[PDB]
Amino acid sequence: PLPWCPHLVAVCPIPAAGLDVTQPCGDCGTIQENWVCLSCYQVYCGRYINGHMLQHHGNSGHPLVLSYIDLSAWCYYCQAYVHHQALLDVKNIAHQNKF
Ligand SMILES: Cn1c(CCC(=O)O)nc2ccccc2c1=O
Ligand SMILES: [Zn+2]
Ligand SMILES: [Zn+2]
Ligand SMILES: [Zn+2]
Repeated sequence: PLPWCPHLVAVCPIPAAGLDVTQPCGDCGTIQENWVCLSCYQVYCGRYINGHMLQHHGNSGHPLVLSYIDLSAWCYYCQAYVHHQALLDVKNIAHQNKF
């Protein structure tokens, strides 16, 4: 992945409620291929399901999303995966919840 991107500034603090990696898509309710938005922590499905996270990006402009499949972070603007220390806390919380 990229070691940095200009949208890391939009990554917001993790809710003290934590993350639920089994949370369904906020629109369609699918349990498959969900992502969590690292700005507002809404959960929506991936491109290969119903594309609700891509829709959320288009309607919010929020840049960076974390996969509940493999804990990768995608930036929609840079069209790349990104990893940086600003993402370690959220990845690690997600990992602890998942495994
Ligand atoms: C990994 N990835 C993703 C991940 C997030 C998603 O599934 O909503 N979204 C894309 C959207 C348009 C074009 C490409 C991608 C892409 O390669
Ligand atoms: Zn959906
Ligand atoms: Zn968002
Ligand atoms: Zn970016």
